[PDB]
Amino acid sequence: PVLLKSTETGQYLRINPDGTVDGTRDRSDVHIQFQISPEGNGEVLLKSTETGQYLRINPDGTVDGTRDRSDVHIQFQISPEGNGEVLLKSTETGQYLRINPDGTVDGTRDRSDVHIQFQISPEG
Ligand SMILES: [Cl-]
Ligand SMILES: [Cl-]
Repeated sequence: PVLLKSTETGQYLRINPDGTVDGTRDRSDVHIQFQISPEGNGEVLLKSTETGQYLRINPDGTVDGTRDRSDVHIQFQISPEGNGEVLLKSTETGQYLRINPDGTVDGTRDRSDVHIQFQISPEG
């Protein structure tokens, strides 16, 4: 599995079993572990290792988890930003995943937002 960490706030993305999505600095939470899987030839899905939920960015900017494999809002593109940083963009809405300093997670189209930079690291 990999971890998805906001460079700016040092918080890790987490999908909770209740479907909500937030950020935590608790490195010991098993819920911060993800699998990145191919979707077709150009995209990826971001899936919770422990719960099996996929990350979704909804049209309204909210971010949650779903097990509906048919949902068009679970497909992402990972774009290198440098250095070693990436952005995570939902293909359907053009929104980038953001972890806010208060721990909430949402989407934004503002490419210059500092809170949309991630680093992907192997867990262990
Ligand atoms: Cl929960
Ligand atoms: Cl905030």
